[PDB]
This record gives sequence, structure tokens and C-alpha cells, in this order.
Amino acid sequence: APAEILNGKEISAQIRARLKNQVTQLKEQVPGFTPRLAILQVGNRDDSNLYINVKLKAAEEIGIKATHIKLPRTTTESEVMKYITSLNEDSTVHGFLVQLPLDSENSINTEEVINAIAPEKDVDGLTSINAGRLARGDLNDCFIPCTPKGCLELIKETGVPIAGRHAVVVGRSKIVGAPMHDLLLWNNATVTTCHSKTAHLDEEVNKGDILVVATGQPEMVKGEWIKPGAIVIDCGINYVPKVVGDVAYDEAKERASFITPVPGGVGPMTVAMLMQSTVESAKRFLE
Amino acid sequence: APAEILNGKEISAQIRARLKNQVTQLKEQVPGFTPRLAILQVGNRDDSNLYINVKLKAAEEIGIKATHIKLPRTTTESEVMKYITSLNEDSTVHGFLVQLPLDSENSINTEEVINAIAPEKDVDGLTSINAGRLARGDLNDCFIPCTPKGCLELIKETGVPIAGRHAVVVGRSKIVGAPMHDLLLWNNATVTTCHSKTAHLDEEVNKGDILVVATGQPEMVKGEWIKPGAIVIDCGINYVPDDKKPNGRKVVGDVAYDEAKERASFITPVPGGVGPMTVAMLMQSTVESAKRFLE
Ligand SMILES: NC(=O)c1ccc[n+]([C@@H]2O[C@H](COP(=O)([O-])OP(=O)(O)OC[C@H]3O[C@@H](n4cnc5c(N)ncnc54)[C@H](OP(=O)(O)O)[C@@H]3O)[C@@H](O)[C@H]2O)c1
Ligand SMILES: NC(=O)c1ccc[n+]([C@@H]2O[C@H](COP(=O)([O-])OP(=O)(O)OC[C@H]3O[C@@H](n4cnc5c(N)ncnc54)[C@H](OP(=O)(O)O)[C@@H]3O)[C@@H](O)[C@H]2O)c1
Ligand SMILES: Nc1nc2c(c(=O)[nH]1)N1C(=O)N(c3ccc(C(=O)N[C@@H](CCC(=O)O)C(=O)O)cc3)C[C@H]1CN2
Repeated sequence: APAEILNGKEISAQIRARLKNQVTQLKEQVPGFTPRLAILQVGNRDDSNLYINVKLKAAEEIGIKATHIKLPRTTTESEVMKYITSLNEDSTVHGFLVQLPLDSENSINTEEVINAIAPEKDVDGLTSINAGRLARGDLNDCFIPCTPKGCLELIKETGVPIAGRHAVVVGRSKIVGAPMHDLLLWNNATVTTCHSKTAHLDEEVNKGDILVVATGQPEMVKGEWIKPGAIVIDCGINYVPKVVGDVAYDEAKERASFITPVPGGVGPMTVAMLMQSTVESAKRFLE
Repeated sequence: APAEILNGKEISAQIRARLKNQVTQLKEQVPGFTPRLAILQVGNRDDSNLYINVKLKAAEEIGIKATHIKLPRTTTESEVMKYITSLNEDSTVHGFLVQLPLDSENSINTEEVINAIAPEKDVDGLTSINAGRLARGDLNDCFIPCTPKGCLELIKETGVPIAGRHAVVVGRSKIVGAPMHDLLLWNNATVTTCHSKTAHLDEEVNKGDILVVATGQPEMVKGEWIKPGAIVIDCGINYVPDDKKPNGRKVVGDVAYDEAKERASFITPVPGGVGPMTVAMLMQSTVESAKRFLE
């Protein structure tokens, strides 16, 4: 009766080992060349501090040079833009991202900041240029946001093809839900996107051969709602009376065929995909 | 109940009259100000010439200043790009579009040309930057491609709110299907997108309280498939020969209209439905661009 456990910790480790071998070979082929990632943080949130360290540690194990720039809570939009512009022009820097959410005492427009990022270095894939390419089916030449990229990879580890399947995405955020739809749609699923104004959410979820939940409501998607045999991808990271997903795992694992645990599921794959995007940016720059 | 007929010909006429009144008032409020559209053509295709005249005539009736720049077939990519760049920088020009397809004797990359358009003037809404803004929820100020804009307007003329309805889009094209999803999603429908690899397309369509079909397969979506009470938006323009018609051809939609009209509550006929909304929507987008510039 248990669903097969998609082990994001093992799978991300396989990916990071592969990338390390890729990165080793670029240094042997072009000695002294170093792929380089930069992460720009605003404020000092404890969760952002933790997530940034995980990105930095994965990078340094692969042989990527990872720079961390922490700006204080007093920072303004103009200052943030000056750094974006400097990283744009610093040719030693192949990929960079702005960690979200921004922790400033001033108003800052997240979209204007992200959209100043040079699209060739937009490893998080959150620029409108990259979003627009993904949303319209032009996957040849954009970055894809790291969380949905990781989710797509996890779905593929099942061996079950996506084409013609009815997939359901619960959530439509810029970072996960909306690009998750687009990735599923352009891999030929029939995709239903749900959100907070969706009526009869249970009956929608029950149609999902593929289910990707990204809502930030702890365990809200019950196991009864899960289609028997579904692939369940749980993007949730919620702290409770302990970390739980957006899916009620214990009840969902009896119904699903493949499921992502929390932690050890989507989380470590998000970082592996960031590193993959960083190495692609470094490879394209060598031309 | 036979379905209420959404008359695109009347509704587009109401919109064009209203925009004219809007445009008159902006000139009286801010004297000297002239909303301005530019259309850039390459070559001399007969269909493009016809479509451009219709756009220009609608614009001049509204009081929009409409510039037509027709470049010869000998034109190169570099020349086309130089014009795009000049219209980008010409501050008197609020909206512009490149009419497609381009008719040149030289190779020209249509995607690179379109994507050089400044996103703030992209009234046809096809740039990647504008598509991305629409796709991720920035409907306050992005441009919307004219066909799905027209579809959204027609849905609203019913008075039936969109929020929490299950909507179905059959088709995912850059021109119609994909931007149609985004409009529906950001008006709080739960949206299911279908395409050529969708299995059991009939049973998907049957879940649609709102249905927007844009496939180019004549009458493929049968009336049986339609959910009782649905709003049916038919984007199809498919020609079938017919000697009983003045010009020897009939137009049918992507929906089997006669069988679908018994099941739906509101439906768009073909012709006279989505089609005549097209140009009015370009003009509406042009005035939005002019209004934002006035600030
Ligand atoms: N593992 C990773 O790498 C990773 C990355 C990013 C985020 N996350 C985690 O994933 C979760 C969500 O992330 P996010 O960035 O996508 O969040 P977000 O921006 O807060 O958006 C959450 C989405 O869930 C929808 N939602 C909320 N309540 C709902 C309900 N009752 N029924 C249906 N849908 C509902 C919202 O709809 P509306 O748009 O209508 O508000 C929204 O689209 C959080 O736990 C977050 O920590 C994980
Ligand atoms: N009145 C106007 O001004 C106006 C403007 C633009 C378009 N239109 C009309 O709208 C229609 C569609 O145009 P378009 O530009 O979207 O066409 P398109 O670019 O050819 O795309 C057609 C879409 O329909 C899908 N499709 C095709 N056969 C299907 C099937 N058997 N089952 C399900 N989906 C199927 C295709 O699937 P795949 O994604 O799998 O290829 C694709 O997504 C045409 O009749 C066109 O003339 C009207
Ligand atoms: N622009 C931007 N902002 C952002 C992200 C982003 O991509 N781009 N995000 C991440 O990196 N996040 C994340 C989440 C989890 C982890 C992570 O490694 N835990 C694992 C631990 C895995 C294990 O080793 O067992 C987990 O949740 O299970 C590592 C980064 C969250 C989100 C927050 N904000």
C-alpha cells in the first residue's frame, strides 16, 4: 500500500556529482576558468540566511565560485539596482540571483529589480523575458525557475511519461505555481491551475494523474483528494508543532504511486537546478 | 433555452464609439495631445494591405493619429530593426505594431524583430517581455493580444462573473490560446488548457463553465461536449465552399454552432462573434498606451 518515495536527497546528489564532473572538465579544457554564481540578499532573514548557505555549500562542492553579497535592511531600490547593474557588467560572473523575499524597511518593487537582471545571467528564471519565453513554449533559450525545474525532474524519475496526462497545479506564484503550469503544458500534459478562489478544490485535485502542490498552507491537500495512482509533488516547507509539506503525507502516500517527502523532496532539487542553470550560463559564456 | 447570442458586431461598435468619446475628452482636457499608433509593414501583401486599411480607418474615426510605414520587399533585417528602434525612441508614438507576416526577398528573423519592440508600445502584445508580464499577473498595465482581449470582453458582456468558474481553453498558441489562459487565470477562474495531445478532449470540454476554443479545426468541438449553461467563445475562422452564399464561401467556427447553441447560455456566432472585436481591441490597447504616457 505505500507509494514509492521520490528521494530528492539522493537524486540531487546524483545531479551534483554529475555537474562536479562537468565543472572539473571545463577547468581541464580551459585552465583557470571558474564558473561563478553571485547571490544578492537584502536584509538578514534567518530562513534566507539558511537557504543561501545551502546554495553556497552545493556550489563549492561542484567547483563553482559562489559570492554572497548581504545588504542591510536600510537599503533602497536605487542601491539594489546599482548592485544588479554591477553584476550585469562584471564579466567574471556568469549567473546571479536576488534571494526573496527582500527584507528592507523601504518599499522596493521586486519585479523592477528582478527585471533589471541581465537575462543571460538570470539563473532563477524570474525575469519577464524568461517567464515570457517559458509561458509561450520557447524552451530552447530561457532559464526555467529552479523549483519547477526540480519538480519536472522528480516527475521524470518515475519513468511515467507526461504527454496526455491530466496534471493539476495547486498554486500560481511567479516562483513556483505559474512556471510549473507552463513546464507541464509544454511537456504535453493537460494542465489545470488552482488557487485560493478555486471552488471545490478537492474534486479538482482528484482529477490529477500528476499533482504539484505549492500553496504554503500546512497539509491542506488531504489524501482522500488524491487520485489513486497519482504522482504527488509537494513543494511545501511549513513549520508546525517539525517540517511538513502542503500535502497530508501519511494519508496521501496510501493513495499515490509516487510522492515527494518533506523534507528531502523538492527542496534539495531546487538547489541542484540552480547549480545546473549556473553551469549552463558558464558554458554559454565560453562562446 | 436557446443561447443568448453575443453580437460582436454591435459590441465592437459600442466600444469604438466609446473610445472616440474618450479620445475627444483627452484632447479637451490636455490640449495639443494626440494619441498615436504606428503600423510598420514590410512588402506589399494584398491581405496585409487590406487589414492595415481597416486598422487605420478605425483609428482615424476614433481620433487616433495613425501612421503607416510601408517598406519595400528589398528591405533587410538591419533596416527593419532601425525603424523599430526609431519608433521605440519617437516619444510622440504611444503604440506600434509590426504587421505579419513580413514580405521581403531577404531572410528576416520575425522573432528578433518583434522582440526589439519596446514593451511599453507593444500594442499587439506579442513581445516575450509583455507575454511574461501577462503570464505572471500584471494586467493593470500590460498589453493583451487583441483576439484574447476581445474574448475576455465578450465573456464580461454576459454579466456572469468569472471568479471560481472552471474555464477551459482549447488551444495554447502565442496569438490566442496561451494569452487566453492568462487572462482567465488572472480573473480568478480555474483554468484547464487543452491541445492536440489532450486525451478525452470531449470530457475535458464538458467541465467548462467558460469555454474558449481556438484550434483551427472546423466545427470539431461538438454540441454534445458543451456543458449545459456554459459561455462558449469561438475564435475559429475556417472557410468552407458554399454556392448558397454571396461570395461562394461560408465561415464556420471551431465549434459546431447550431448544436452548441442549444446547450450553452451565451455563445459567439461565426462570423459576427470574436472577429469584429479584434480591431476595436487594438484601438483600446492604443488608448491605454496613450493614457499611461499622459502620466
Ligand atoms: N522547495 C522549494 O524550493 C520552495 C520554493 C519556493 C516556495 N516554497 C514553499 O512552497 C509553499 C508555497 O510557495 P510559493 O512561493 O508558491 O507561495 P505564495 O506566493 O505564498 O503563493 C501560494 C499560492 O497558493 C495558493 N493558495 C493559498 N491558499 C490556497 C487555498 N486555500 N486553496 C488553493 N490554493 C491556495 C495561492 O493562491 P492566490 O494566488 O489566489 O493567493 C497562491 O497562488 C510555501 O510553503 C513555501 O515555503 C518552496
Ligand atoms: N478573428 C481573428 O482575428 C483571429 C485571430 C487569430 C486567430 N484566429 C483564429 O483562431 C483559430 C486558432 O488560431 P491560432 O492562431 O490559435 O492557431 P494555431 O497557431 O494553429 O494553434 C492552434 C492550437 O489548437 C491546437 N489544436 C489543433 N488541433 C487540435 C485538436 N484536434 N484538439 C485540440 N487542440 C487542437 C493546437 O495544438 P498544439 O499546441 O498541440 O499544436 C494549437 O495549440 C483559427 O481559426 C484562427 O484563424 C482568429
Ligand atoms: N528568488 C528566490 N527566492 C527563493 C528561492 C529561490 O529559489 N529563489 N527559494 C529557495 O532556494 N528555497 C529553498 C528551499 C529549500 C532548500 C533546502 O535545501 N531544503 C531542503 C533540505 C533537503 C535535504 O538535504 O534533505 C528541504 O526543504 O527538504 C533550499 C532552498 C526556498 C525559496 C525561498 N526564496
